[PDB]
Amino acid sequence: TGSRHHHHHHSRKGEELFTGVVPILVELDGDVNGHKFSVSGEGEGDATYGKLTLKFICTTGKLPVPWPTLVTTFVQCFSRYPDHMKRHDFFKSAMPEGYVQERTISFKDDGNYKTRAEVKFEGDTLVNRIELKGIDFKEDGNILGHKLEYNYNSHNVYITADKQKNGIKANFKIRHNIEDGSVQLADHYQQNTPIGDGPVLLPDNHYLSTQSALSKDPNEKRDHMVLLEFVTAAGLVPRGTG
Repeated sequence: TGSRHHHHHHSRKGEELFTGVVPILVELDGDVNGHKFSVSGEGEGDATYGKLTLKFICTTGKLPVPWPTLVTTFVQCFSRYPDHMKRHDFFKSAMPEGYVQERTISFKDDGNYKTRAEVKFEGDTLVNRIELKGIDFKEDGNILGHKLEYNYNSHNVYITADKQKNGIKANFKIRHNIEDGSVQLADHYQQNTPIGDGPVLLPDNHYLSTQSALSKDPNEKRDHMVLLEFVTAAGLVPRGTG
């Protein structure tokens, strides 16, 4: 462990839904400092390799916030869990019913995003639908000001069980590089709970190694973001807990 103890597992099946390439659909509805907007994203995910590719488009015009600050909001069920960690994959165990993912992302010396999302299967598509609300932002800050570089760093997201809610918790800091050479910080507080009633896997302490790369699509007139990612679970000693 390290911040939470696991309450045993005993519930596999959703696991089987991720053996092949699975189509992803992302839908976000947001309001930041009164600035309403919407975003749609589509792509593929292959948990077998912890790989996912997604393209996002702000369908309401110009994105009110920097594309990078929305990366974490825009499907950890696609992480690659090694064989010796299969009994610790909460995200896949909750499928197809899925799970609710809630976060509070606080930007140092600035506003904060508040997000609630439902990730589940609809047909053969893994869907992440989100409602985002941000407040107390500085209309001149780095967010509403678009002073962040169009890039992303690698991060480690630590996961701990939350037996009290039959789900998991996660806390981590995202480091966004500012054009001005500095770095904007974003504190993430995450909470995931299953949507269904079936049994789910509560994990022992471990983390997700996340690697991301952002790009643009020249043949795209709309404000967008192309995302490539590799996610693999780690930090767990074979045949054990903690």
